[PDB]
Amino acid sequence: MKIAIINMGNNVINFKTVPSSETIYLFKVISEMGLNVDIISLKNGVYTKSFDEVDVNDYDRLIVVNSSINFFGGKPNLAILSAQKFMAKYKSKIYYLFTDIRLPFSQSWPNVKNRPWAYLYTEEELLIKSPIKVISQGINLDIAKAAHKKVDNVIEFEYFPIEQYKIHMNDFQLSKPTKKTLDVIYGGSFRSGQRESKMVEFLFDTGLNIEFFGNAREKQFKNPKYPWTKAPVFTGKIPMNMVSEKNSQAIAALIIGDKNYNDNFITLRVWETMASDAVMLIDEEFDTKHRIINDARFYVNNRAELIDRVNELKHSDVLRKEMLSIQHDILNKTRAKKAEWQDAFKKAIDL
Repeated sequence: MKIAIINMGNNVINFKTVPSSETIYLFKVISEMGLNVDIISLKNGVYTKSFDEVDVNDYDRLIVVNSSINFFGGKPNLAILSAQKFMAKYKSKIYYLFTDIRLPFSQSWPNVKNRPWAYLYTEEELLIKSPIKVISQGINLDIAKAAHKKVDNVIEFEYFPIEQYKIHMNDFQLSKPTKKTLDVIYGGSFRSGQRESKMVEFLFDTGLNIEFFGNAREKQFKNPKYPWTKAPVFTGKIPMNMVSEKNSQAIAALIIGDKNYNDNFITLRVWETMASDAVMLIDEEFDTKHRIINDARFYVNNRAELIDRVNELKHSDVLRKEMLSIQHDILNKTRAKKAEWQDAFKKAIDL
């Protein structure tokens, strides 16, 4: 049984970009599952083979990682174009890994014909006619179906917790008790709107020692509806593999609500935080049914509650350890069902 996996809109060669890294890690976890799989991209390399040099029909299953398919500066994007040509030459069912609400499968032909360079491609060459099965990271399938309502060749839907691939990895490890230098830590990037609102709510004017790492600066929060006086310390981007170690420096780490995930998608960040040495506090709206941790003490609804919970954690090293052993126990128990997770995955791709 031969399996092929590709990314539909980004080049894949090594760990120089986030999407190339994700595709390679997915490839690794699939292999550690005992399956024979190849990554197919624009060129040969340590982890890949070239589109030009393979017969897409030698593979029994073709897995496709979701991505956006816009053409930057109005120019041709080989990654997208080449991937869709490959998918178009495939004559069996295609498996679409849907890990982000914003990246639903989409035909690129309708947008190509209107470009001045349309003569470089034909409809038979780009239009993907094979049936498509969406493998949803999100547990709500109605939402998955609503996002792919514009493409009818997408006929199947199934939920699979894809984002657990990092904790099931062979060389994965949990954090160890770390010297604390922060009360609260949060990672992310700025964006106006409700996001600015949520961030100002939980991380500004708290009186606590909060650090904010990622693509965000004090000068970007300007909405007059979300006024603030004291801001957290912004430290900018970190190395790709430093999330857990970064969180381990704080008593608590926060996960904030976001309509793109709420009560649907569990994210990679949730596992990165849960595995750290910091107590994971979650915005109630992100998981109202408490699917993540069935203990209300890990959930906060607003600023006052966040301050309260964190001061409780600082004044009682006993409470901190107990809550910490509870989240780790959940993670360990989840890592103990690896075989079930693997089987569930094989089943999902019809093996």
